[PDB]
Amino acid sequence: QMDTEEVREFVGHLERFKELLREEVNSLSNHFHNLESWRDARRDKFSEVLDNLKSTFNEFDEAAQEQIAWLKERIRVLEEDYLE
Amino acid sequence: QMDTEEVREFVGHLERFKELLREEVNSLSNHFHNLESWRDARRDKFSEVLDNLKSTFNEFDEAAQEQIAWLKERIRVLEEDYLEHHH
Repeated sequence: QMDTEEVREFVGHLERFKELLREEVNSLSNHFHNLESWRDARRDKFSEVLDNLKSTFNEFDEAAQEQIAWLKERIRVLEEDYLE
Repeated sequence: QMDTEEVREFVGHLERFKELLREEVNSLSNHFHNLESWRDARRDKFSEVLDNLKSTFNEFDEAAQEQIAWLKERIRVLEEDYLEHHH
């Protein structure tokens, strides 16, 4: 008894969120790796912070994709049931 | 040793990223909490996943905030040292 249009828009949001953040963290990571003139203990510490963010992203990407997969199928089931 | 323009441009990117991350997670969370019709154990689980995502992003935000401040101040100090070396 979900409102499947309501849920469809959230699914789309979650997909775009994952896509955008992947591209933005990849861009930031590439820039950081290319940054030649910052080399000290604080740079090393920040490298770990960025590693942790990537790990966090991956964990969330997995959790989100599993919800997306389920929600898209549930929307189909419910809409089919509603029409039939 | 820093090329201050190279570092400044990284700082700018980090600042933009930090602010995008905050805005995007808030938008996602607010949308999720505005959903009226998804109510089940999967929703409950995802609510905690989202709360924890925000928590982790807040950790990153503070770490990024402090790195930005340190780098900006280091640039200032290095620029003033350069000027002093010519005094």
